[PDB]
Amino acid sequence: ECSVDIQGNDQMQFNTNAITVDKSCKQFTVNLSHPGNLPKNVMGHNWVLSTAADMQGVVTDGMASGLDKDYLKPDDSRVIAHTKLIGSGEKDSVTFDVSKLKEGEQYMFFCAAAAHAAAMKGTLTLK
Ligand SMILES: [Cu+2]
Repeated sequence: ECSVDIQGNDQMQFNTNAITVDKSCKQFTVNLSHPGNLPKNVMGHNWVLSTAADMQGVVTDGMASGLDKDYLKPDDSRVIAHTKLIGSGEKDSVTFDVSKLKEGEQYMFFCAAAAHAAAMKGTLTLK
């Protein structure tokens, strides 16, 4: 299996803080869903992948871009993979090539929604 299921909920939480990608997968899929009640503008989430090196920069410029851009600088080359921003009752999936991921590199996933990254983040690692 070359996928993971992850939820972002109304208490500003992902349901994992460490994802592992089997390094023999050609592609890997992240299936994000929102089990809450709150509207997208107040507790909307996305799942965003970057290097540890780029995480805060992505989060900072993302907050500048704001809700109307899904809290991501458009065409940000630092974002390896991301889902759409989703609100209550919604789900989005993103697939990327495992060849984008390098050995000897540190990757972090996080929600880019304003202020959410502090709580909503973890590591992604090939194994
Ligand atoms: Cu969020």
